[PDB]
Amino acid sequence: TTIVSVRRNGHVVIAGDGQATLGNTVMKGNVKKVRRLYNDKVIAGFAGGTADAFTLFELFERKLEMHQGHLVKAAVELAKDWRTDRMLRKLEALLAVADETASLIITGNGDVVQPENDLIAIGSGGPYAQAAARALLENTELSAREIAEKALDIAGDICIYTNHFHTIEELSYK
Amino acid sequence: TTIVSVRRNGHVVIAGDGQATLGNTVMKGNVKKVRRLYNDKVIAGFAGGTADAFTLFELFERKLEMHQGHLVKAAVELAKDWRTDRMLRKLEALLAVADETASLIITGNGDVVQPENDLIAIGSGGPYAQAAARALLENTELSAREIAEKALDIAGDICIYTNHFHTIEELSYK
Amino acid sequence: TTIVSVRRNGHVVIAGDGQATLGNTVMKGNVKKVRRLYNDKVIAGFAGGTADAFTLFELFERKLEMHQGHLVKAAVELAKDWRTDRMLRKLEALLAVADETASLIITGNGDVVQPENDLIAIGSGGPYAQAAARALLENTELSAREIAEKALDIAGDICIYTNHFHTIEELSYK
Amino acid sequence: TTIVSVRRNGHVVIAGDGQATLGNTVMKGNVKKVRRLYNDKVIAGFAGGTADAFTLFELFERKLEMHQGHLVKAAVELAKDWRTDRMLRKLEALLAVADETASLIITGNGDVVQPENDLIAIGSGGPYAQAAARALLENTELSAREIAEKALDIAGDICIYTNHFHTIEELSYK
Amino acid sequence: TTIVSVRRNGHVVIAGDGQATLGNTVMKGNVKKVRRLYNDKVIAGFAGGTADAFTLFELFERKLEMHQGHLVKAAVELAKDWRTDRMLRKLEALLAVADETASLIITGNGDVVQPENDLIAIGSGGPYAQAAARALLENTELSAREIAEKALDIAGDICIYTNHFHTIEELSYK
Amino acid sequence: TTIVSVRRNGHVVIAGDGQATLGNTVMKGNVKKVRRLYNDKVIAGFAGGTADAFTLFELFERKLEMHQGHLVKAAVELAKDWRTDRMLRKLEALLAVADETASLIITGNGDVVQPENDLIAIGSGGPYAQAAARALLENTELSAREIAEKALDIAGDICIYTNHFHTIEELSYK
Amino acid sequence: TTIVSVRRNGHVVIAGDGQATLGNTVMKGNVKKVRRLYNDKVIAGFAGGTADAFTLFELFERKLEMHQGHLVKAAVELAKDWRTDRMLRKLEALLAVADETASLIITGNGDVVQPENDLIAIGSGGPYAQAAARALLENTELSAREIAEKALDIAGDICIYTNHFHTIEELSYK
Amino acid sequence: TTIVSVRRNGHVVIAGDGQATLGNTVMKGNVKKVRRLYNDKVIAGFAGGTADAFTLFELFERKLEMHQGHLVKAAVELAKDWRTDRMLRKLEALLAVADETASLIITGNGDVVQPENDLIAIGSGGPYAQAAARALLENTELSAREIAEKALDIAGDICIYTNHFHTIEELSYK
Amino acid sequence: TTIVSVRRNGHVVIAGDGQATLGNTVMKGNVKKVRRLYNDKVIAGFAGGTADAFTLFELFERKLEMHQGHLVKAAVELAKDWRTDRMLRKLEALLAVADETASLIITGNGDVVQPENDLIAIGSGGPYAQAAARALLENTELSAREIAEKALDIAGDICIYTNHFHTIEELSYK
Amino acid sequence: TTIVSVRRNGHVVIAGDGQATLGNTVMKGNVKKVRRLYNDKVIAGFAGGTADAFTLFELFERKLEMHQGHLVKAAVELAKDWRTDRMLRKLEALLAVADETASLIITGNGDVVQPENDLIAIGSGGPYAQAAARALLENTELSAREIAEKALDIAGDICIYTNHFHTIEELSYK
Amino acid sequence: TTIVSVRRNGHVVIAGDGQATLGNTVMKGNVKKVRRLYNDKVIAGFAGGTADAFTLFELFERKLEMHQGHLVKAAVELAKDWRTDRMLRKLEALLAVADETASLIITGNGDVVQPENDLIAIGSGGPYAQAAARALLENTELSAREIAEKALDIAGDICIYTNHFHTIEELSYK
Repeated sequence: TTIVSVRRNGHVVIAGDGQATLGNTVMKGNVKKVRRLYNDKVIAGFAGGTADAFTLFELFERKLEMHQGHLVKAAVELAKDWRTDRMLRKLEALLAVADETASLIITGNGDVVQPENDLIAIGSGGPYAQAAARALLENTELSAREIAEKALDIAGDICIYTNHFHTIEELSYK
Repeated sequence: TTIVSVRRNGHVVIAGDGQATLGNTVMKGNVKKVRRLYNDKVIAGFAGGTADAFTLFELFERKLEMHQGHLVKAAVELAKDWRTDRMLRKLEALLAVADETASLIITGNGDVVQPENDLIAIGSGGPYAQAAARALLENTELSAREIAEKALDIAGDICIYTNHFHTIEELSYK
Repeated sequence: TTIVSVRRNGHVVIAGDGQATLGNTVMKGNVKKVRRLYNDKVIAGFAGGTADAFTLFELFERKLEMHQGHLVKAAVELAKDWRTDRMLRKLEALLAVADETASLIITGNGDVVQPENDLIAIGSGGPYAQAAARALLENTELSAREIAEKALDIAGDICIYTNHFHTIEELSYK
Repeated sequence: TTIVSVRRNGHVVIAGDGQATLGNTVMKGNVKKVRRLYNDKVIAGFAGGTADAFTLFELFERKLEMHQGHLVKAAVELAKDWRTDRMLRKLEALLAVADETASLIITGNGDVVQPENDLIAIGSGGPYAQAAARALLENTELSAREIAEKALDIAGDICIYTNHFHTIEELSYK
Repeated sequence: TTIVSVRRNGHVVIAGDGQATLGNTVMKGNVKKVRRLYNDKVIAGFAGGTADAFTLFELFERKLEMHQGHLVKAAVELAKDWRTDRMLRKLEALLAVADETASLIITGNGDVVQPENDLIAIGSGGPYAQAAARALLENTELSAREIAEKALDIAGDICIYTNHFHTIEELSYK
Repeated sequence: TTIVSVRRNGHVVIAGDGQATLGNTVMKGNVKKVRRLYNDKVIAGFAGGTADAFTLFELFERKLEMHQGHLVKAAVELAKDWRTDRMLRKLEALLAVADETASLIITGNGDVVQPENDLIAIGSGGPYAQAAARALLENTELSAREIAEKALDIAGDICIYTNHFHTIEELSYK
Repeated sequence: TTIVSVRRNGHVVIAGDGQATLGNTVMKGNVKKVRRLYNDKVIAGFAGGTADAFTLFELFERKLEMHQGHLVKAAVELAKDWRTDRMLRKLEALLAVADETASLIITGNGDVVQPENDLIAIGSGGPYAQAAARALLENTELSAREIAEKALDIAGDICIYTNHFHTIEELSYK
Repeated sequence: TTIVSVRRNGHVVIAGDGQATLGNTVMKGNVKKVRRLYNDKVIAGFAGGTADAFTLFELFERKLEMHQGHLVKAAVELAKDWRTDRMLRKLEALLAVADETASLIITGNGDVVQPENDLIAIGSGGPYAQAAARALLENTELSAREIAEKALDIAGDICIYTNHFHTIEELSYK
Repeated sequence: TTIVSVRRNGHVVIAGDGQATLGNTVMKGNVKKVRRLYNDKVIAGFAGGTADAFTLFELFERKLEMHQGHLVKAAVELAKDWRTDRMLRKLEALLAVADETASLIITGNGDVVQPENDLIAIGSGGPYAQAAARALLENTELSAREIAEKALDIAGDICIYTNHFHTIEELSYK
Repeated sequence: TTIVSVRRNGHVVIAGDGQATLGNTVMKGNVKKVRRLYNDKVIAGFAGGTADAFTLFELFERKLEMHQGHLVKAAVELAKDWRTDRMLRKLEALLAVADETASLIITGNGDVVQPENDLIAIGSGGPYAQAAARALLENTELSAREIAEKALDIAGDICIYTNHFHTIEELSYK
Repeated sequence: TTIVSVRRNGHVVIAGDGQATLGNTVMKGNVKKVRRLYNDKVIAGFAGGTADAFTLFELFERKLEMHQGHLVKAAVELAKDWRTDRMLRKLEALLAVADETASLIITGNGDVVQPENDLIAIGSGGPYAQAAARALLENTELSAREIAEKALDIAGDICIYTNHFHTIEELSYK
């Protein structure tokens, strides 16, 4: 699995592969690891079980309602309940979410992280995508969609757990 | 890795993928796992280190010279020296070879095997290819090349260690 | 265990083996892993404990009555209660169900999935059946019953946990 | 794998299945686990790698030549060299051999064993065959071939690593 | 441990050994692994801790009272509570039970199973008894008590964890 | 396996069981673990592979020839070559031997041991036999044969790897 | 550790970091993982113990002398001896080497590999460098030295086992 | 991660690195592991999840308000609730805090500790920083800011989990 | 164990602790881990078995004789024979040696290393000593003897395997 | 860690070291592992986490209040709750406590133990202190304080996890 | 096992227990772990297999002959061959030896050690004996025989693997 997020020129995107591996075999190649949330004001992705993310994303929208859509404060309340609750602690996934404000990662250890330049790359292929996206972001004028697309394809050629099926959700705020 | 061999209507083929995995990373995608031997009278493939096969294939040609190209007897002398020699015992690979006579597998345990109907499928994706090749060979009139081609593509979609780069060497005897 | 579902030409079927393994021994070879539900409007299968499926199937009929037989919405409510309830969370099985509308998989992680082309293949032999059913569905005009039948036989030859005892429930809607 | 030996009414037989398992997959179903040795005066079988047995059986014939075909003394010299030699110690297999004199087992630990009533049952399904063969030998007048045949089929129904492909080598001495 | 159940000519029996092993030593040789239940209308046996079975058997009689002695439906409610309850999930045992209606196995995974011909063989020696009982049942007219007795003695000679102390509870319904 | 040696009133004996275990299965119950050596002047037993002892006992007779039947000095030369030779080092067994002079144990570590009161008890059941033989030797006037017999039967009831088949070789010197 | 090789516009380079980690500690930061060979006609790098590479590189020069500097044939003879010799088999390292002809990887499994486009990236940070170098090579006109330099710095920011100390050996052939 | 605190000449400081590691990769290099609390009268740092510290820090300010800013008594009440609460027990972090009164460590085991000389060094690189800060504090007149600065840089050169991004909060009381 | 080497102002020193640990026990506290070599022109230390170093140091003096006292070239010939010889390969130790020319480390992997600034710190406490010696060498004018002394004492307070018994051999060249 | 208790001539003492080890490093050398309880009528020590003991000691004083200071009966109620409560069961420590009545040990297994002569020695170095304290107690007239002091210093020289920092609490009752 | 060596007032002794444990069982209680060597000029003991020591002690006498009885130089040549030879490397034991010159330990790692004050204590009970012998040697005028005797008895009371059977070899030189 690989998921990438890039932010440039008033645009931010999240892209991810569709591969679902079981042991050494491919279970499903068209998985939708990216979706929109909170009245399509937020984009998010996940690396892990599909139901585990749908549970976390739904609660994340409830934390946004309590905090009026504030991304960072809702992300900490989600990470707080995630490590806390005995039921949520069992969940195993790597969340990625972003809005016009900023991009950040969420984890089951309770750690909330905003990468340098708001460049997120997670999953088994994440480090590979981060090395490609860091190269284009500094040496090209390409739009964030073009970077996340080409970076994800490079990670699929490298990572055996990632494929070239793609799903993207751009957000323009300019 | 996946390699397939099919024999039908006076034709026999060997096909294999080009993927070379290192851990969870793709090292090389265009590997040539198939080649010809003994004045292009024999086709063969291998699953494992490239050099380990080049050593075994060279000696296999010499065993053919001593036995005047007899495939079965040369394969046993290769399997005999393979398990015996302290040098060759360190080699780890799965050989596949065929001629107009018959198809058979060779292993580092010394085991020489001719599959039912001379249908070989080896590598990490081998069982997946055997399941598809078995379905077409009984339910279709397709030529051995068409079966090995479609079977290898299905194994690449399933096996994470197999890709869709292909190399084939057909042998027509009619 | 292996279970297959195919949909073609107004017909959809579910087929599964009868093998029940205990460690390295065969406990029972004639297990009925397929049955009908909801006034015989729905066919379903299961890989796992017999009682765990009978509990999930009965509740699944309940969810269908609340949703007037809607397959997708009832499957979500079942996956919702499955992950949620402390009693149901202990259950371990892989459900497969289909109607004239569509085919989909249900899991104990809460994940509801509809495969490409509505081709389901689950159990320890599932990937082997998917490889064979994928080959026939694209390369032959065979009916969905003939594909699930031949595919399950190939999976039994390959998988050691699968046998050739078969149970099928076709549904014709045309 | 399962192999059985029965001796009755001047007749002795060795029967074994053809299944070759790789992990949870069936690699080959028609394996010949039984053969004849020393001018067809001796029958033998093996559970393990095919070449490991071909090496041990060849040397066993040489031990018979030095001891003029004496089964027991040659079996001890084989078991002596087997545990002794650094090359032979790496071999892993379970040998079964018999002649008109007596039946006995040979192992890689150096242990030579002649079962009660000269009833051998080895392999992963061996104990299952021994329980069936013990039942018929005491409660029926069936010939040793009929017992080994029916016993091996019962072991294939129970053991997942054993199948119903059969190979037999009877020896009549009366 | 070994337990056997046979059904023939209007008779059904359950037999089991008395051996209780602790590591490599025999703790007790006269254990009663068989008993009667529900007004002596039901016979049952268990492989595992003695108290774990006495707990399961008592609840099984309560499930029979709720279901008016129906064997199958009460067995599923027992298997349902067994996997469900946090206290019952800790229990580790293999139940065997039968009445004039049918014989079936119960497990801690929630799996309810009725073997072919209602022939049950469980415990460490179970597969050995199943191979002997299958031989006599097809090749002899022996009564179910005679088969379970001789089959259990064969399993005790083979299994090191089984002994020849025996306890039986026959049920005649004709 | 269990082997016992007792010396009393001018008499010394060696007794051992016949059980040969393979995993959790009984391979052979009538094994002869006791025999005579050096013109019936010496009695000996072994716990381990049959052939491994026949090799060590043969060489032990040769060490007796060089030392004119001296038990202790020949036992050290055997223990010396046992740990030294690369061939003999692979042997795994526990030897027990005695004559009119004294009783002692020999091991593959090279250790030669004479127990207190020349009471030997080896094998998986050895400690159990030593506990019973120690009780009778101090609290009864029973002859060494009666002690080794009753002690070995008690070890067979306790040890699962030991059975009640017995083989004895007494030596009277008075 | 990270090492990169790039070939463009008649130029080829090999670059690597200087970090040497011991557990969670940095042992040395200025390690020279790159050097020249065969009269400065060949450049090479290594990931692993420093002396393990100095031994392999010395023998690699000798293989070049026997083959008159042929890179591919000498690399196979090195990989052949590497897996073969009992002394060389103990060595653990990942070699990278290139000349004006082509670039290729060598491994202790005997596997010789030439990556797509002759782009090598090995070490714990190798996949990260490959994702960055793949991005620049397709989207920029930068020289091979500029790509390997920027790619190695990105891998040092990501990999914890890689640092920004650099050593490079360019080869111009035009 | 590494965090250091030094107190000298009426001044006390807390310094920490910005590295955030995920497995063997760097997630974020500019993490702010140091901040001020209680109307900027208190400085504190944390090693662990960002949100877990923000929760503990907020509660720590609460305990300070109940105890009128007393550092020691508030730290005990925080350590008391930390071990006690089922929610807070799940939190995993290492807190460091100091004021003009004294410096002390807090842990999830409930242990409150004041180091010798009020020298705190925590995180994976903590012992390395303590070794360097101990050397300068005794052998130099450097101010506490200069010691924590140079000590944290040395820990980043050694620890692979620590980097040279720095955040400091000095407190002057004189 | 800890050993330190420092070079300053025409002076170079080697210091090491005397602790010898066996498991969790102190075997000897006054071990001399430092000594002089080659007519007192060279100082050296070792971390490991006492005899293993005495063998390597003796041969190192012979390599100096062949190379006329050249430190670097003799160290490579020692590292060459160390990994090569089957006898020397079994030795396990970490050597440290220095003369007026330069300081360097030698290892059993064959790796010869000269640290930055010729600062050596090895043993279980080596990294702790390097952290303290690095702090004083840059922030103080202290002589190399004073640095190695204070650094080794700090490593003994931290490392549990290091104590405060000291042995030093200075070399003045100015 | 090491803790010692000695009782002589109307005096009883408890002494313990200050070392706190983390892996192979010393975390803190001045730990106070000894303290007084119940109006300074009781002395106690602990080996383990500091907070775990402060929890157990506080509850132990409450058990003394319910039992009017009776040492033994309060120790059993503490050991009873310790094994019982799900929260206290997680605690890991070795308690030592004494009064004018008697000395005894308490454990997390629920075991209450009073050593011979009321001589307690616990911790990783406990057995070493017990061997020294047993020597002086029988062969010298030294007071209990002198024995616990010299015994603890001997354990610190031997145990690597124990140091020479000491804390003592004597109780005189005469 | 426990072995002690003490040197005082022109006398030196070596004492050891007779216990030989197999798992949780006592194999032999009267083992002689102490003996004399080199014309009764040297005393020695061993912890480990009896024959492993007899081989090492024999070669140790040969090293003494080559070095004219020099204890230290012969001990290094023994430790050199011990780690070196492929045969001797397999031996596992802890040697203790002393003469009028000095006492020292020898190990299979090649480490030669002379304890402080020439006080050796090895075996599983060694540290317990060292703590008792250290107490008496400083606080009493007792002779070395009295110290080793009382120290070994205390170690047998503490260590479960040590008993009170004793063997001593004193050497007087005055």
